[PDB]
Amino acid sequence: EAPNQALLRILKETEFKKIKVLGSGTVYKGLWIPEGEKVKIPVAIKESPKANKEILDEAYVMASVDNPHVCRLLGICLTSTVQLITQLMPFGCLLDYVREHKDNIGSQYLLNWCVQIAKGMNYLEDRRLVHRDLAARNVLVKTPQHVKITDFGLAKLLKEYHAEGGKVPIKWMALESILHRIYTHQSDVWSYGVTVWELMTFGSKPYDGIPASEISSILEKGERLPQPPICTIDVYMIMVKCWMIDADSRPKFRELIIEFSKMARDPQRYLVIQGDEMDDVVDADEYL
Ligand SMILES: *CCC(=O)N1CCCC[C@@H](n2c(NC(=O)c3cccc(C(F)(F)F)c3)nc3cccc(C)c32)C1
Repeated sequence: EAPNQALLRILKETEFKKIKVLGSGTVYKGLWIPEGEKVKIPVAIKESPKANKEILDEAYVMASVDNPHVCRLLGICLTSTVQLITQLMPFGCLLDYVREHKDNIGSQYLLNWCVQIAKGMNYLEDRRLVHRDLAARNVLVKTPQHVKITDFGLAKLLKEYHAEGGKVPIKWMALESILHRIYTHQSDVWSYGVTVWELMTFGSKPYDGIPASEISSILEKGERLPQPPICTIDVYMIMVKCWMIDADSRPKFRELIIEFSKMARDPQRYLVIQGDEMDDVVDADEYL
């Protein structure tokens, strides 16, 4: 158990401008200007004692991660509403993005999102972190060519995690987790499988028209999400393996990287889609 020497940066509130509300749990668009640095960083600003301790837990995890497919923490601002400041992801969450652009999303984009998400998750596994809330809504889009995993509030650091009775997304959850509140990197792989299904259906809702309470018995009887129309058996077999009952039968993220990478070199063999064929601004990824 190695010492976590990550730096937590406190930001002066006078160092940034809130341009606009992005969504609302409120997120703002903004510009961070470290004083006398002559850079402007576009940022997202996520703005009760319980609220404060939970948001500081998230800041803790986000400050201990540094990977190109993991969300970046720039710093915090100490106010009574205690803001998280991160890199601005100008295209929003990936689930809204596939819903909005489904008629122009080709197989190349789909398979490389799958690669990049697997890279993010494999990195979180290397740092012994279990995300516990992986879903297309929690993947942000920096560019159509570059996505990052976000939302580490539920994440817990480590062989298994025994949780309490807080509210949980049953439809993205492994079955061990629904029944026994157990979470592992392999229960994260299950959520990855639902995530890929979300993408391949262009953002359909898993088990739509079913309440969370029946899900556990459905999965016990052997039922799974259907094969998306665009999906070859090759791709759909990968989802199904992510949904094995035996968690060590599920793929590892490093294996998922390899498989989707192979498929990304010939994407039309694996997905069938009709028609597939401010001067001082600095991106946060370049401000080190
Ligand atoms: C699926 C919901 C969605 O589109 N979101 C999530 C919540 C609202 C913000 C939306 N948005 C952003 N977000 C971010 O840039 C961002 C960065 C880091 C962390 C977070 C988080 F998780 F805390 F919320 C958000 N950027 C844009 C740009 C344009 C449009 C939208 C809607 C947008 C994304």
